Amino acid sequence: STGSATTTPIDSLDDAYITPVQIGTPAQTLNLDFDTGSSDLWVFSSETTASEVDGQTIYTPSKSTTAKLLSGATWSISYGDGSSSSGDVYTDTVSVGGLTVTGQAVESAKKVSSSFTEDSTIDGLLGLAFSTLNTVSPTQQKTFFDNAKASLDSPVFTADLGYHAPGTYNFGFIDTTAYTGSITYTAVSTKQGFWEWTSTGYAVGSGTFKSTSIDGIADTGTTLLYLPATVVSAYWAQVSGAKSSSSVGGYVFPCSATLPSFTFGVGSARIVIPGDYIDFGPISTGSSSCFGGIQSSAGIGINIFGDVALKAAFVVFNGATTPTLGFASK
Repeated sequence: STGSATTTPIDSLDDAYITPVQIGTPAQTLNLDFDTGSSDLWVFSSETTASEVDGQTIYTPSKSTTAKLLSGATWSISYGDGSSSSGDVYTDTVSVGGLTVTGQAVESAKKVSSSFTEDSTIDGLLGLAFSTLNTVSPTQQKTFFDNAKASLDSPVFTADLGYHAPGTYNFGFIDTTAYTGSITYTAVSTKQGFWEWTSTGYAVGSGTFKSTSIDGIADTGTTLLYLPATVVSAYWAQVSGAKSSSSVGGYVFPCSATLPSFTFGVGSARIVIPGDYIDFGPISTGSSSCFGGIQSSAGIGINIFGDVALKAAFVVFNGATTPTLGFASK
């Protein structure tokens, strides 16, 4: 079997992508953030503390004829930006884009942190990293990908993220109409539980390609592209009004500038991010300063190929017993 779902940016800046998921019988449709950097499917629910719920849509397990409580199981997660949630665990039927898995662990939030409450467009998260990162205790639960792999026509999913526009997540097949050229595959290390790979180098604008290993993760759930400080310094040295701003927390530039492209290597292949993709947008409505889409990973401790990189490519997550990552231009 296969599935296909449209994913849409939550705002005009492409801060995050949401994809509708059907939970339960009859189906309750929630808009989840598909996150390749974690492995929990968690949702706002009838169990979430009422003063921490805004205008999110909630899962009510009691209204689902297929929900079963997972007795004694709890979970607890914090993310790279400090946000957090915790709760207990049901199994239920979960469908994305026509692809149905039964007995999927659906983690019911009893509490969420303030950033979650404030973001009305995100109803929860669907984690797509390796199931080693799942936070359910005492026994970890498999991700929607892992539970699906048995019935998938091929053990794969693709990310096709749009620049200011909807895109697609597909499970179980590769849509050859959706990119140009051929896909280049590169090895994944699962040692840390991420889609972790090694980029072969990079170039700024029309200058030279520098072969230097960049170990990074491909993360649909991070907005920006975070690279080592000396790589990021080399890009913005090509932008005359760009500086590092302590107050705003990164590289900013006049919204006026035309930014150079950035190229990253995947084996022998090159993926080119258009300069416009790296123009995040004004630091405030009406400002003449804009925020950069390429920032230092020095403070995070890991390089992150986030949405700014991924949306310039067609991305194949190959979840075979030895997994790989494929990149094609589109």
